[PDB]
Amino acid sequence: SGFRKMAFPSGKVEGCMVQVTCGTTTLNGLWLDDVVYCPRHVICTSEDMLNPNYEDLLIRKSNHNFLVQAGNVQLRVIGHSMQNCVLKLKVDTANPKTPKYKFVRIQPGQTFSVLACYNGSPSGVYQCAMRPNFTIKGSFLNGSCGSVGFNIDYDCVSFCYMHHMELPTGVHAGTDLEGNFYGPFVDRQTAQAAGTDTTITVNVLAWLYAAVINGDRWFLNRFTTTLNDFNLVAMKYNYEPLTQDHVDILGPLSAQTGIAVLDMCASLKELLQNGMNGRTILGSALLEDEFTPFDVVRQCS
Amino acid sequence: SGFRKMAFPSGKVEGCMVQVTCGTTTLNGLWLDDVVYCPRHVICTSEDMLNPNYEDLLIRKSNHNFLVQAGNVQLRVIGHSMQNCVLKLKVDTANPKTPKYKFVRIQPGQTFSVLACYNGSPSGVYQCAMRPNFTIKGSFLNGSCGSVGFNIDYDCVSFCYMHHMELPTGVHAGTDLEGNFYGPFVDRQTAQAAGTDTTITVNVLAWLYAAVINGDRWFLNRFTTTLNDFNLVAMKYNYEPLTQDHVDILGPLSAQTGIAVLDMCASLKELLQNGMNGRTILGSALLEDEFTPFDVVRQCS
Ligand SMILES: *[C@](O)(C(N)=O)[C@H](CC1CCC1)NC(=O)[C@@H]1[C@@H]2[C@H](CN1C(=O)[C@@H](NC(=O)NC(C)(C)C)C(C)(C)C)C2(C)C
Ligand SMILES: *[C@](O)(C(N)=O)[C@H](CC1CCC1)NC(=O)[C@@H]1[C@@H]2[C@H](CN1C(=O)[C@@H](NC(=O)NC(C)(C)C)C(C)(C)C)C2(C)C
Repeated sequence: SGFRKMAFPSGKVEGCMVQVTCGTTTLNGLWLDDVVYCPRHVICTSEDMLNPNYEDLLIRKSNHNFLVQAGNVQLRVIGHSMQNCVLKLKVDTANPKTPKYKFVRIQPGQTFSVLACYNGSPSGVYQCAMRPNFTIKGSFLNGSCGSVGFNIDYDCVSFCYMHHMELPTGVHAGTDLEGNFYGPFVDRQTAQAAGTDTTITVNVLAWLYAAVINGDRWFLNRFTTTLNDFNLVAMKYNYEPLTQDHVDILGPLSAQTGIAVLDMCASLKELLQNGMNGRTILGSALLEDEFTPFDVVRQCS
Repeated sequence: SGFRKMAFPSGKVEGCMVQVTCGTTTLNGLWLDDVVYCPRHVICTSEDMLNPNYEDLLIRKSNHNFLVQAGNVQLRVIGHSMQNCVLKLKVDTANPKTPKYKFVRIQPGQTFSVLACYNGSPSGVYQCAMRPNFTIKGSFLNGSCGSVGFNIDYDCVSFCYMHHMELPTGVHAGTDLEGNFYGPFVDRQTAQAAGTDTTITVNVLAWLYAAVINGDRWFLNRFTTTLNDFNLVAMKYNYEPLTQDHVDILGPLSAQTGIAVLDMCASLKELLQNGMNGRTILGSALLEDEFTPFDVVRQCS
């Protein structure tokens, strides 16, 4: 009992973090078997990032221009190539701590754990959710680019995020492990806008179910709603519309509590129209939308 | 930029978690060099925990009654002993993954990372703060007893907490690694009350400094207060009194922002009296007190 924002154990990912230096900039790289993945703007100077031609900039670089360090251990670069926005450096040594892994591109509304690193050294771990506008609310200082996001499936690290850039108001953007940015962003230091963000409705409901499981039930009412009636309220407050697929995903939570999903949507309907009146739910005075239904069942197991 | 509740990398601790079963009860153990530390109530039946005589119960127990599993390999218990509330099972094998470690007893208001484990397998990691009433607000299901809290100062791991029991409203209690309970709690299934909790004032101020560093500064006013005058408002709102030691601790944050500590106390004095007017600070509608000044400097370095 008790509900906390909880990240996956970072052990398997810690052994894959290395330090990549090219000229001025030092950042983090991901060392899978004999390839080191890192953001491609490691080759840029501060002037380059205003309007970089990564093709011509990378041609200026050769293998010996890339300094790769796993702790105090120098890796020798025997090849370099660019995949979208990620630099792939071939090294002479296969990473012996390489876990079973996949490269996944997560969907908006899903969560993952971030291993924040600096100069190739892991610093901390925390949970983040891919916002509907394809940004994340993380914690990244100068030197944390190349830090990765991941999920764990019984021994299989599903890498899904690599950090590249910072947006106003603690907003962060990055790519998958194939170099494709999440959202409309480009790795260039020029004016870019993130889309209008929306609240992940199915995540709020799962978080409301987590509160009921932990004995926090003051928000439950006697009313009920339909899917069209609730979605009418939902888009008024910039919530994502709820689908029957979302209702099926909340099945295990609805079954454990005995509360129908349409019943819970009626309580969320009142919470949006009347506010929380200074009350708290699971220790929060706001409606939380960064817990997936899977995140709830994993803690309420 | 950005501020998140961030736990330490759990890799060094993951290699120390084993499974300890004694008949009906299964929980987690901490495998340091050739000793497995775990809560002593593992030897108890459900009837035993109502009023256990741990000296008599441990005498009735043999080595072969302790099932210790590290992954799929079972460890040979070659001895047992009781230190306060922790059972120390000496094993055949020295843990080859033993990191450099200390046993520390933390002070109230300090934070640590919890590696939540189940059946000896790490499940998640999150941050917790030792409340002034010597409890923590974690996430522990049945089978998570023996999960440990820790801090990383170096290559060195500072173990500080081991989970034992659950209190109402998601409240948890445990011991240090020497078996001494934090607070007035005993490992017996009988009526026990936690003390009235207070808000960690120095932690709230550090969190307000983190908001200013991240550009969230609406709560700042031009007023100021005395350390004596501020503690009279803090006493009304169940806040811990602020000392000159706390003011000196907040030095680095005060210097980075250019805001004197007593100027920040004036802003907090008004937030307590006037409320927060339905606005957020670092994405929170409540005042957060689970970030130490060290936690803030670590993320705002
Ligand atoms: C990483 O590469 C690193 N060294 O850790 C770095 C992290 C930031 C956080 C301070 C430096 N990422 C970048 O520097 C990234 C490289 C240049 C521009 N970057 C930015 O983060 C800029 N943000 C930005 O331009 N935002 C928009 C596009 C205007 C909305 C900063 C102004 C924060 C430096 C590029 C190619 C994106
Ligand atoms: C761990 O041992 C475990 N198996 O993971 C277990 C965790 C709890 C959470 C459900 C099982 N800890 C205990 O069972 C602990 C052993 C008996 C009593 N315990 C409790 O946690 C009880 N709490 C409690 O009695 N609280 C007071 C004292 C009434 C305020 C439960 C009622 C939660 C089982 C003991 C020795 C404390």
